[PDB]
This record gives sequence, C-alpha cells and structure tokens, in this order.
Amino acid sequence: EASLTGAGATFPAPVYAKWADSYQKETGNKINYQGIGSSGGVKQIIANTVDFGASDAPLTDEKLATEGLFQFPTVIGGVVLAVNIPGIKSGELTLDGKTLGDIYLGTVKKWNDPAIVKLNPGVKLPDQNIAVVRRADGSGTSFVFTSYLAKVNAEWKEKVGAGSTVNWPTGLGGKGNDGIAAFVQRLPGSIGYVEYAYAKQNNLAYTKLISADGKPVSPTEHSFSSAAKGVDWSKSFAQDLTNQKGDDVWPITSTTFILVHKEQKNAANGTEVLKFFDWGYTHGAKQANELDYATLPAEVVEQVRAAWKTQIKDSSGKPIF
Repeated sequence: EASLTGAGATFPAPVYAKWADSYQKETGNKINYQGIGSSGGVKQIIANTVDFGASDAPLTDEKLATEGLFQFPTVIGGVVLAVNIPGIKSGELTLDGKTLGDIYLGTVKKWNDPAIVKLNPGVKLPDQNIAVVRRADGSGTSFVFTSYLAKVNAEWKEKVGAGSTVNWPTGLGGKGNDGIAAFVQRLPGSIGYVEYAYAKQNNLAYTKLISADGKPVSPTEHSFSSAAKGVDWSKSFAQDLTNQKGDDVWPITSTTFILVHKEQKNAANGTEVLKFFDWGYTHGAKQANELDYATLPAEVVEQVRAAWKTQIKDSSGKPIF
C-alpha cells in the first residue's frame, strides 16, 4: 500500500531494516531506510526529502520548536569497542573509561601499555601500536561515545568535548557504523566504536567495559536495558543513558530518535509512518531483542502515542493518528 522513505542514523538501521521487512510482509507497506548518519538524517527531514529522519543525538526542544519537528525514541542500543588484536577474543579484553579516553586522546598508543596490562592481569597483550578508528561523518554514535568519554576522562572533556562531530586527536575516519566495522576487520591492532549489532553481525571481537559502579560488564540486551532502569521519561524523551549506576549497567548505552514534521503536508504518508513505528512498539520487541536492542518501557510507549495524537496534524490542522 504505502511506500515510505526515511534516512539517518545507522545505529538502529539493523532493527529498522528487520522491522521494515516483517512489516511489509504482514501489511504490504514498504519502508525504505537510508543509513547516512544522524547529522545527514536531520538535514534531510528538514529539507523535506524524506518522510522521516533518524538521529541518535536528541535535538534541543528549542530547535524542535523552531523547525516544527517532533521527536520520539524507538529502541535502546549500546556502543561497544570492536578490536583486532592477536589472540584476543570477544570479552577477553577489558577497558575502563579513563584508559579508553587516553587511547582516543592518543596518549596510550600500545596494547601492552601499563594501564591496559593493569586492567587485564594474565592476558597476553602484544607489543603493537593501537590503530584508532573513529567516524568521519556527522554521527549519533559519535555523540554517544564522546558524551561518555567526557564523563570518564577529564582531559577528553577539556580538550575534545562531545558532539556528533569533534576535532579528533587521532585515528582513521570511517563512514558509518559499517565503515568502522570494515576498518577494524581489516586493520591489525585497531579499535573502533560501533553499535553492538555491527560487531556481532560482522563477527568482530569486542571488549568488556567497567560500569559506573566500577564492575566489569559485557554488552547484552540486559546490560543495555539496565542503563534505563529507574529512568524517568515523563518530562523529556531526551534521556542520557551513559555511565549509569547500578548492577550490570553497560556504560555506553543510548536510545535513538525518529524525527517527523508536526504539520504533515502528505497526511497519508505521515499516518503510515506512525503506524510503522507503532507496529515496532507493539509487535517488534522480539525482533529487536534478537538484534540485541532493548525496548522502551510500555509506559513510555503510551506517552509517545499520546504525544502523536496532539502534536502531529495535517495541513488543515486535523490529527493524522
């Protein structure tokens, strides 16, 4: 029936693609998603070139208002550090916030650095340089990653800060989560940050991290979900889920957003866009979990739906949902 186009964040692309496939088989509706990074997604929706935009980085309530946009969270994922080190398998290496920051600051340049050795007793670390990989494009994953680094590394917060784009102290630039996954896979001694699904679907070895509570944790649907435990979304959908306290909390976790115009020039398309994501909330949980994405609390889902009812309307001012 419908034929929609959306563009933006690659962070949730794997699940959006799976949902789109399942949705089309069940309803006939076709949703095409272009993974061009969060920054590009925002520009495209504002330029009215797609039906919806996708960004992992929230837009300020101010800009949303000015641009006449509405944003809502869909799922919760996690950013992991994929590495390519001789003899190192997934989970065998552990890094903490401070040392991860120093690695991206370029002050820790070798895998057998004293700080890494200290974090990994009994692990055979090679005498080889670290090949740092970061994002070349405006990225929501970068926003999450750097927001986290700014919390755990004072030097990083002062010199680099956080953003969808920053002035990187060092490292190779890769395009999209796929680009970083490709470089890590091809470069010995490399490290690159990617949303969990990208490490898993490409069989990349990832590291464990030290939670805010100071305990070693592994990236899983549970450690991602745990970051949102006790979080209050009633006042703002733009919740920060980085370095959250609690048992088994993955430190680099985040939700992701969909952007649509408050006034839908094409009423039908707008209605079908919301129906797709409503399907994701209602019937996509199992497929999201299969791809290791945690789902939003049902409570918040109802909050999003209530918001759709009053914030999204057609050109004649009538509700589209």
